[PDB]
Amino acid sequence: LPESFDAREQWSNCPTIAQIRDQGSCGSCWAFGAVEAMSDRICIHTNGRVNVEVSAEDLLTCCGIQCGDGCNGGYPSGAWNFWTRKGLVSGGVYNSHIGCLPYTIPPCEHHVNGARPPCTGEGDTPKCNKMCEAGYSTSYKEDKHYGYTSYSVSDSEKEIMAEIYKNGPVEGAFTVFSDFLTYKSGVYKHEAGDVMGGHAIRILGWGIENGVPYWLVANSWNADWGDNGFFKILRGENHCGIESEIVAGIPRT
Amino acid sequence: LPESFDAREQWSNCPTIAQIRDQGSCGSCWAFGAVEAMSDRICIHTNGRVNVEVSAEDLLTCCGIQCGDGCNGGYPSGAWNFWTRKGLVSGGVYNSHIGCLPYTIPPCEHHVNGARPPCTGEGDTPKCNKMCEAGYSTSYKEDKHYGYTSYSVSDSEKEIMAEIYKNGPVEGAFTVFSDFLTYKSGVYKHEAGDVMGGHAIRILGWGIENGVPYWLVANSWNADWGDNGFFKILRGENHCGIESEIVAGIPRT
Ligand SMILES: *CC(=O)[C@H](COCc1ccccc1)NC(=O)[C@H](CCCNC(N)=[NH2+])NC(=O)OCc1ccccc1
Ligand SMILES: *CC(=O)[C@H](COCc1ccccc1)NC(=O)[C@H](CCCNC(N)=[NH2+])NC(=O)OCc1ccccc1
Repeated sequence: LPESFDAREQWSNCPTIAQIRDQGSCGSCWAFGAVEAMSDRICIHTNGRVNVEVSAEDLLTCCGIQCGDGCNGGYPSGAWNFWTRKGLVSGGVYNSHIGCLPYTIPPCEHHVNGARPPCTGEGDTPKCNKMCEAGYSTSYKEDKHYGYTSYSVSDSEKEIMAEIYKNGPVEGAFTVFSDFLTYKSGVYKHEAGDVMGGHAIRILGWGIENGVPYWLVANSWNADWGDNGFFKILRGENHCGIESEIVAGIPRT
Repeated sequence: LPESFDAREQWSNCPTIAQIRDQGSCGSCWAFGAVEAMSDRICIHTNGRVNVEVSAEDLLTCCGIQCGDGCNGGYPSGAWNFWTRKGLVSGGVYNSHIGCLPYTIPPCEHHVNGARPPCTGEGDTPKCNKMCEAGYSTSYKEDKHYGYTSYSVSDSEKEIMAEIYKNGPVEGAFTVFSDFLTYKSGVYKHEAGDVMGGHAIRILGWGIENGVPYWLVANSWNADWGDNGFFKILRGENHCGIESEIVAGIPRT
């Protein structure tokens, strides 16, 4: 395996891999890490022939109990199951008017200062509409993209690397301590601070920095948080659980 | 030639065809009608394989003199000319963080009573930065998408219909009178009001409603104007000059 890897270089033709989204004032990080990785993998496994932003809105609103409780929290693995069973329609970002069900919860400032309003708690989850937005080419059912398999990847650093290498970005989850909230650059190594919660994300490569091994990770807190929306976190040590809850899945293409 | 046609239904796999953008408080309508139609055509010409949002940002800031004066107004055929000579990078809607160069001018209310700020028009043109956004997969030069030809289409209803039918949506322009500002639905036919100015739009279809033949047009004034951002305008009589300034082009393989 390569000593360094970045899915963005590897499948440069696949623009979703480089995209950072914004979950907004809703606790749907479990949904974002999934549809972000599903988008990447649909493109990767069709060698580029299909490039669709899979809709965070559909997953968040229509998954229901197997996924958790919407904007209050949820379970990554229930998202990948849902996709293999009931699939997910396309959907761009907020006010993009791209695809069937663009996300409806507006961008906000995550533990930073900027132009947009500060994020607040967790707005009620939107209702499941099985209807695409006015304008859109095809019907909601027609627009569904399905998965063929979903699986958990075991806590093995080599297996997770191989899985990213072969098949594209994965979803993961780790424990957030307060000192993460103000990450700017470098390799994050928890030192101080209280427990905040569990946070699901997209892992899209690895590397070394000044001899510290890390995972390259896309957060769902917009591009002005962290290092342009991305962060680096110690790899090889089950640091904050980052190697404990990996899940992925292969598209039906 | 059928008695109706919607590029949205013919090329259901090209989601840009159904997408409404917002030009914001910038007179860049000349650029929007262009890059919307070029995005469409890249998808139609590749059969779905290349599915990018062409940047209104790259065209607006970088074209320079032959397009006109950026946010002050411009010339559609210059746009299509610059596309074939220099090409144009990908670039999503505001805050979409998708593609090389997303749009940097925020959305606003175009003569409607909604929640976003009113457009104050004005707009100073941004500078041309030969550089993608931080996070993007490829370089600015490497991201360029090139036109093979650009051409005008003559004032002939049938030719214009045949051009849309074969090759996809086109850019047009027409004289805007103040009674257009409050269109909601049905086929537009000017009746009263003063002249406001020239307006460049994307034409993507045609049909007949209640005996009246129309063009189906995408405006760049967001989805809350008109009929979900679209509008129909009397066809077959050069109405408001709608059949006089049709410009299009073919993308390079
Ligand atoms: C990440 C996200 O949006 C929500 C809430 O975020 C809390 C938070 C996270 C980071 C920093 C500050 C605050 N979190 C969840 O959806 C988590 C993600 C996955 C956690 N992993 C496991 N194994 N549960 N899921 C979660 O909290 O499930 C519990 C729950 C479900 C339903 C309702 C309440 C709680
Ligand atoms: C449409 C666009 O945003 C601007 C401003 O339009 C003003 C307006 C339109 C409708 C309703 C209210 C206000 N217009 C243009 O960019 C036009 C489009 C081209 C159509 N006709 C032309 N003339 N061939 N271009 C334009 O106005 O060129 C003139 C100009 C160029 C440079 C500087 C000033 C004016």
